[PDB]
Amino acid sequence: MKGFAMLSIGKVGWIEKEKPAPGPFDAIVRPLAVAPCTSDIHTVFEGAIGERHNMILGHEAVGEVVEVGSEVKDFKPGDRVVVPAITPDWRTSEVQRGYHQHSGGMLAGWKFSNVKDGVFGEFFHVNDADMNLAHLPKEIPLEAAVMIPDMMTTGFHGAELANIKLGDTVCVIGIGPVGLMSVAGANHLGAGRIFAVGSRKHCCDIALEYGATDIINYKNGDIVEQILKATDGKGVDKVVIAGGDVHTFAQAVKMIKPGSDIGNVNYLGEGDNIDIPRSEWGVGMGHKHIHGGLCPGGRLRMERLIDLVFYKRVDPSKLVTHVFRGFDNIEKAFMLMKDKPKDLIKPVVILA
Amino acid sequence: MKGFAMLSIGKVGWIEKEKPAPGPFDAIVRPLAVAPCTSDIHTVFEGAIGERHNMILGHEAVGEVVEVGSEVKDFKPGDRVVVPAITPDWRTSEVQRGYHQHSGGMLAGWKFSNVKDGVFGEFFHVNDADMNLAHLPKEIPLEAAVMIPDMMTTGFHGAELANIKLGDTVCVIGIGPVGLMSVAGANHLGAGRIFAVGSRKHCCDIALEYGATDIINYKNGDIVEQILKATDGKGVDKVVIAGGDVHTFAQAVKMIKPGSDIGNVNYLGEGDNIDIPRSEWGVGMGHKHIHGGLCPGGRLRMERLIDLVFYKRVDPSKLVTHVFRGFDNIEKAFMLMKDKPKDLIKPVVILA
Amino acid sequence: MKGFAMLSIGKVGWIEKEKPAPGPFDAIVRPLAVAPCTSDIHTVFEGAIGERHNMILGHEAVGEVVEVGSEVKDFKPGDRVVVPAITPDWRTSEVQRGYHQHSGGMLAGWKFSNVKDGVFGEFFHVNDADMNLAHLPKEIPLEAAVMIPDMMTTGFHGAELANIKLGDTVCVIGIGPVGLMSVAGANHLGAGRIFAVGSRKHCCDIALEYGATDIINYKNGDIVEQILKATDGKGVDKVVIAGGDVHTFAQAVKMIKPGSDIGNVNYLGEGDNIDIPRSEWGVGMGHKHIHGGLCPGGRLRMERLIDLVFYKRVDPSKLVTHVFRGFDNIEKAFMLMKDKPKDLIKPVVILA
Amino acid sequence: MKGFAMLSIGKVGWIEKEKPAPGPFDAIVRPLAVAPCTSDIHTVFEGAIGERHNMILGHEAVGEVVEVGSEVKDFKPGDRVVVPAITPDWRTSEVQRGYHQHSGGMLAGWKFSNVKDGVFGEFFHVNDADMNLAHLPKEIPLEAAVMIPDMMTTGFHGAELANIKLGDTVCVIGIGPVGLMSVAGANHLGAGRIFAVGSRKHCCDIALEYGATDIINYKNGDIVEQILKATDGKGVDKVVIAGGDVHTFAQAVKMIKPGSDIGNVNYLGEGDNIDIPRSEWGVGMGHKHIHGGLCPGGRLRMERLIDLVFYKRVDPSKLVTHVFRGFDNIEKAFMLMKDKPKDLIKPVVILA
Ligand SMILES: C[As](C)(=O)[O-]
Ligand SMILES: C[As](C)(=O)[O-]
Ligand SMILES: C[As](C)(=O)[O-]
Ligand SMILES: C[As](C)(=O)[O-]
Ligand code: NA
Ligand code: NA
Ligand SMILES: [Zn+2]
Ligand SMILES: [Zn+2]
Ligand SMILES: [Zn+2]
Ligand SMILES: [Zn+2]
Repeated sequence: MKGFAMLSIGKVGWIEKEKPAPGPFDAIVRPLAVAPCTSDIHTVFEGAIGERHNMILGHEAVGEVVEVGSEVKDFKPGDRVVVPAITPDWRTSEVQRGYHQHSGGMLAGWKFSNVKDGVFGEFFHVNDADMNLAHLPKEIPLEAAVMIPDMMTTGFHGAELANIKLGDTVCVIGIGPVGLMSVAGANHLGAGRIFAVGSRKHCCDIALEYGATDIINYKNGDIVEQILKATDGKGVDKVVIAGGDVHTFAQAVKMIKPGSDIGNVNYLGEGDNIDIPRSEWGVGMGHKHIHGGLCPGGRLRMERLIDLVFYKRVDPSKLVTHVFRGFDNIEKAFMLMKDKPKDLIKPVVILA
Repeated sequence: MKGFAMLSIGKVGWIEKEKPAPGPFDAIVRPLAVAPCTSDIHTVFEGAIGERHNMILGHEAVGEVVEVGSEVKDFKPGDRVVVPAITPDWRTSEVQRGYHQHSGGMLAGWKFSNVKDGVFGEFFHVNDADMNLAHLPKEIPLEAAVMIPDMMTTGFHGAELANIKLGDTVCVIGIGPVGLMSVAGANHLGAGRIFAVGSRKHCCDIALEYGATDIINYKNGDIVEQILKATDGKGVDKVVIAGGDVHTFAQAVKMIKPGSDIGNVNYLGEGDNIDIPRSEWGVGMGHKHIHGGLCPGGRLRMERLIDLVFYKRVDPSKLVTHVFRGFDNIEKAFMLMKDKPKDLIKPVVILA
Repeated sequence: MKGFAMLSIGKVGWIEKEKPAPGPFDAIVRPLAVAPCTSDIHTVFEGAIGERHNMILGHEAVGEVVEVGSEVKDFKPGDRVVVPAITPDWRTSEVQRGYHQHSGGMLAGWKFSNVKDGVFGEFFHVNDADMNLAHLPKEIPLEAAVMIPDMMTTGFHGAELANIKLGDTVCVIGIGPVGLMSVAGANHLGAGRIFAVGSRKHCCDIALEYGATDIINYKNGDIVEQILKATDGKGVDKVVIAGGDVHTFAQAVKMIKPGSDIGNVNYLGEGDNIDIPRSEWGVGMGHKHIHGGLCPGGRLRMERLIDLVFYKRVDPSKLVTHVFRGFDNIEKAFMLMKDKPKDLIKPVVILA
Repeated sequence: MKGFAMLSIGKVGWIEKEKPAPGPFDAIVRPLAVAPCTSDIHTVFEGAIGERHNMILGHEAVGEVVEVGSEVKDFKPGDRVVVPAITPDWRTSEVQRGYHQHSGGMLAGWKFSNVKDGVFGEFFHVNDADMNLAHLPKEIPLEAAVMIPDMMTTGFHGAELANIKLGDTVCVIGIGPVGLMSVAGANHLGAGRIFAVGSRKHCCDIALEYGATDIINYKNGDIVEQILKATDGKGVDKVVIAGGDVHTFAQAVKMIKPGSDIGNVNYLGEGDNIDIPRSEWGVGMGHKHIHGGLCPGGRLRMERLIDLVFYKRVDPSKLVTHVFRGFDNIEKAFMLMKDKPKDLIKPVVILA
């Protein structure tokens, strides 16, 4: 079968691979709709998580089950499924400790396009179908559904990690697709005022649509100073980091009140260190809690997010700015994430 | 000054009292708008919290500050304010332990119409103005603003106590004004499917507007059996109790999954005991956690909720079904909570 | 093979059963040391969890692995293991939402002597060996080790559920072996003053050894009134219920401060309802949170508690008051839990 | 009156100051025993929190109340009291948000020797006596009692911030007096194995007495690799940072499991930034939560810790390695903290 792969750091292309076969608890799935992710640009071009060889890329798919192992009970060939980007091994110590994302090691719940061939292939393999797939309701269109595996779970996790309480004033730094979902997530965890820091007009407009109340752009001066002025010197209660770089944490610390939470979901692609400023972190003692976490996955997380879409709590379709057709256009869509035009949030390729 | 009071158990009427004077940290406030509460019906007619003598009723007001003590810094005469129903003494052990609602004893943060003359007077006294009052933005109409002191804080607290997580299926039992705010709260804390248990047409319609997906009317059969049928025997994830009686807890336990939370905010007016069914509670071991809590108050809670209204997260004006003009209509408005007509949710009295 | 079984409600005896065989992920284990539990008295004689027919009793064992399935990686024949009383199916929805105790339904993580033949047999079956067995260090004697599967995990869970904070004043109601572990648990979760409610001299003496500061014997007065007197009317911060009956919760509510937690681990064997007193529960609003939960199990919980014993944090050997040898004494040891002589805390039977 | 002061950065000496007078809610206290702190060395010699002019030093005292304001109810002249190092203004927004340590701004609950004349004077001022003093039981000697205001509360807070769960393997980095109390705190919060990182023999011996199981001395090699070797490559569950410098955080991240907590209580005296290593932090996504917080204070915290000492949970007397008498020895004791001889943990000066 054909797949679109990281050949090595800095190099992508189409390769031929054996079609995978399922173990007793697994499923083979063919993609119906897929999307590319900024994360794959960090992995391939920055070597952010080390060298790889002929690794099929992609970790955002809606699919059709085509084969199941003998012990799969809840899925059968023909079933349309939402495939989470995180598909843990559920029988590990990390799961017993409450961190399925790190099942088998740090980040190891994230298999596709990290430590396993991803979804940009004629077929792909899902470990533990019954634990790691969700049925797709017919009422949710493919374009919307493909935002669930990663964009929605990750953006919402940013809000979760930021420990948002009812009425909190929140700043989301970074309003690409993840950060837009963090704006939506903050709104769905009861935030009051929501600042969104971004620069591209279309992303700022969609941030308002998802519940941002204040757009903060760099043309009006230092963004920390703008947020301090806007809050009468008080700062914000909670910060979500959904973009930027290793230096964004310093900005979050400077804009946030003592006794607070910074929730990072950005994959940091370069730089040896994240710098936390000593004085503004209260010389070690300001209770400015710092969190940074990989998104939840598995069946239940998907079912929860599916319900949010089904019951019209969140409409992730606004993230999808470009749609193409056909296997060949996986390459086109991927290259769009690399050189992002000013109108891009997320591309989707429909295969069926 | 005139006030509308609990004369003793079973008896209300107009009385004359001395106008209060502030201590150094206090404010005297004149009401601009007030509302009556079901809780005062429990207190007066069921004697649910003991005997009282000539206690001015009411604990829901927006007002104008008319006098402040010498040590008040943040409020001045002329300021329009939202007055929380709960106005704690902030310098107590219970505050140091994190429970301002019980500062000075169980329920003792709730002063107005519990242990102190309430807001149905020409003036009323607010202890610790700087800690208890919040500024009212001019943009919020009086009718909406007077839903903030009690209805919003209490309904939202039901959702908070219910430990709602993203995508949870929630049942709110009781959709009077508090329950309607619990539906809104559940929506704002990331609930997916939301069942609302009620039978009055107008209340049920407003529940849908606040985010209820399913209305459960007891006239169509045992509400527990309806919810189990609707959830294919699985039950709901979390329950808010915002109405009913001491027997409602058993219903909550029977409809909820093991490993779950029941958040009560209903003031229970009668009955020796709340009965929790042994077998359905997992013979002591089902992790069906039971919570019951007085609403938060103080300045910060009010400011948080004012932000939710200001930034258009929640519109509590839908609760207001009757608007009366003039101080004398307090009596008429109160007597409507006693004999609840089917089109009533909450009355408001706007003062001259 | 021979096993000691519940024949039906009210009847026990030795029976012959099929020696179990393991699936690919399971182990067959022979007991090296076992103990009987009060819970099996509730199940057999009170019918507390329904009828059973020929169900081998017991759920507290250290064993020797004798056979493993083809997919078991971490355990081999000959390995000495601590077997948790709770051995969940790890691939369920309840596990994905953080409640392994209820995997597959309420209480369903507790298999042995609930929904599966227990450990009082020549052999028994452990589902998912790699997730549900822990290696026994040679330095821990068998008599101590057999307190880990249930007594330590349950008693400690009571303390966990009680949400103990450093310096809290705690009351543990009931000082059988579980309650003695709750006293120890409270001590290792930072309690200051610890009241222990009991009246049997040897249990009271052991309670002092595990950290109780005050013994509360009902013969000296109403236990709630004693605790109120001792705390100058303030009550206790947190309560663990580890014994008593359905009426013990009312005592906990009456002795505890508003804004608090009651952690129940007692298996309630009789009575329709647990009565919560309406007035002393703050008429629905006192923030007296009520918890009741089945003990954790699985491998990781066992390893954690093994560490507590190995590193000399807790010595559970003090619970063991009778040591017998051989299968012939399982029945004797079991009947001691039915008819509790005054010197008894927990018997252990060591097998050849 | 005389006091021992920071004259300016790098300079200390005795100065004359006006004897303070109390407001209505305050007390004037004369010290009976005091201790110096490493924090004052950072403040004076490193200029860690900026310039000061004639600020009396010291924030650890047991005292005799000599004067109270007219509104003080619970304290009177003659009363012996434990004075917390943190004495918040309790009537602030930060208190309503649950962070009394930051009442009136970051670190502003810590007044003595930060933003207020400290305890190394003939008298000192305590704001809000009823909220910020605790009675000293006669059964606790002065030397032990003077460990409660800062060493116990801080060290225990490190363990609290580290989110320790029963049986967790913990590493405490730094075993000066605060770190020794973190060891004791970890022990009290249910830790299993406890590593203590330190090299001064007497501190290491005392660490074992407080519950450390393993001493890790940097002279034997990279402490991270020592910990990885000891944990079979698994890392520790939780880390407390109670010493070191800005670079210690990187060590904590490298030794800890994904899905974990680092609780810092070290006052960081120099260095612009705390560097968090990107790769070992899971490229932003490892769930290695970072906390850094000022100790709790006020009356309730002191009463909690007094109970821990009174009921013989923790004996802080082992921290006191040097006792002197008289004001003339405050300077000597202070200079011990700068030049740390090998036998020093904490000095105490008894004044009465
Ligand atoms: C699965 As990801 C690190 O791209 O959110
Ligand atoms: C202040 As109330 C008990 O009526 O929510
Ligand atoms: C496993 As049990 C309910 O006896 O603690
Ligand atoms: C009050 As301190 C910063 O020395 O622990
Ligand atoms: Na109060
Ligand atoms: Na302060
Ligand atoms: Zn991605
Ligand atoms: Zn009310
Ligand atoms: Zn048992
Ligand atoms: Zn200090």
